[PDB]
Amino acid sequence: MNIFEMLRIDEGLRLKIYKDTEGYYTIGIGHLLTKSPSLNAAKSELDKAIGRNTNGVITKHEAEHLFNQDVDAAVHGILHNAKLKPVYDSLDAVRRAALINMVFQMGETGVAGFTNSLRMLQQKRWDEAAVNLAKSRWYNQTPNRAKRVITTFRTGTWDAYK
Amino acid sequence: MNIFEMLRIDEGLRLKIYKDTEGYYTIGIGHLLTKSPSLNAAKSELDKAIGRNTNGVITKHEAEHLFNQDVDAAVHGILHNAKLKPVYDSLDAVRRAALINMVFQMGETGVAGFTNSLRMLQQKRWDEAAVNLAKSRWYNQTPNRAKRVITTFRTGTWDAYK
Amino acid sequence: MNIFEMLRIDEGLRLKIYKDTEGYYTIGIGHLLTKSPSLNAAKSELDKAIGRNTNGVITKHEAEHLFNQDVDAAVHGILHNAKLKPVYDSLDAVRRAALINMVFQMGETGVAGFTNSLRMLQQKRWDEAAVNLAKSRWYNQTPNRAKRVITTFRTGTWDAYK
Ligand SMILES: [Cu+2]
Repeated sequence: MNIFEMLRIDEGLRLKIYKDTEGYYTIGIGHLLTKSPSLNAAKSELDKAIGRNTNGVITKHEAEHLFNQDVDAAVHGILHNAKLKPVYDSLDAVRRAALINMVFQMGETGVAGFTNSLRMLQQKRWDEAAVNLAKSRWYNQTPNRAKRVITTFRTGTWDAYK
Repeated sequence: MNIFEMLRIDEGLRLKIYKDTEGYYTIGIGHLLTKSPSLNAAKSELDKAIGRNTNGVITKHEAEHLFNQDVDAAVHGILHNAKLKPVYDSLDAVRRAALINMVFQMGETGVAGFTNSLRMLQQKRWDEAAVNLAKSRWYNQTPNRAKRVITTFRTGTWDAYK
Repeated sequence: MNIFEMLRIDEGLRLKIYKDTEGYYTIGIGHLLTKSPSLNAAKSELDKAIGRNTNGVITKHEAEHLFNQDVDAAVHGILHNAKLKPVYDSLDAVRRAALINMVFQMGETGVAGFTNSLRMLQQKRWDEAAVNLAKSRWYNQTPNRAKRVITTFRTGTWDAYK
């Protein structure tokens, strides 16, 4: 198990352009294409990223192309963030994946807003962080895409994934 | 062994644009580019599929790009075909590959024309189907690309491939 | 171990356009883009090779795209060269990688200029070749990118790589 399979399971794979939980055009493994209402704009953006006329359809491999890039961006955002780097430094390989998972889903700024939880994670207070993270809007709007992630912060194992 | 390696062996790999058994421009693993006599048209079509100026030459990976797509198309054609779906449902994992193999080579309509053989396969009559499939024009025009496939319908093993 | 990992170690991976040991724009695993002083020209050349607007940045996979092509070109250059083919024929699997390595780095013409060493390699004179190859400008300008390669010609093992 690793961050890729972890997100593969949490996000899932969709090989054709679709609207997300906010009506935003998305594809592959949770990759946002545009906030524009235009499907042609979504197709235009996908074509530039992939490098060919896709007409809104891609392969499992091209989904991994956008996937590796997105994961790297999430990790990069964590390393150059003052509020996230100390937390990332302190964590173990497994809980580090859970952090990247949240940033992948919400972005670095959004995750850096969990003042309490980030403090509790830094201080190995696993249960307090889990309880606090359940209270979030993040959990309310997406309880399924989040349930496993919080359990991972609690246990430090991959048991919620297999 | 699987459908990919099965077709990899039956079709073979060609990394530059070539004419097939009917004079049609083809590339990679039996991928038809165009029925047009124009090589520039074949190059034009390849460029659109791959996503770059190839000038008639591709890599082993880009051949797999067209390969996965073609295999998926063959499977899709079988699942949404009334004459093929019952046959596919009834067959075992190995003989299911042989069916996809024929559709890959001939298309769903062409394979659905083997009324007798499809009936015999549905009724586990392995030898009767093999005998009938040897009588076909499919076997006459391409005895080599077909010999293994028929043997697989007969035995239900991968022995003709290794 | 193989030629790919051998070059992966000797060349290294760089995912953004950079200047080489002569000021030439390069990317991935030692792939030369252009001798032009223009970065836009380097970007223009990269875009044509990869097949998308990269703006000077590529993925590990796209670096492997250029990598496989470059390795194949080096091997092809050896097989169709009168001065290199006899040497390649005579060598063992491991020392054959070392030859491809030099051609990858210098080109077929540049490697075919080592009259003495090529003769000594053809005659299994391992130590004489190593001594001669250390005297070269190739070793002086790039002692690190060369040290392992010469040691491989000497020993016939992968010990300098791991
Ligand atoms: Cu690829």
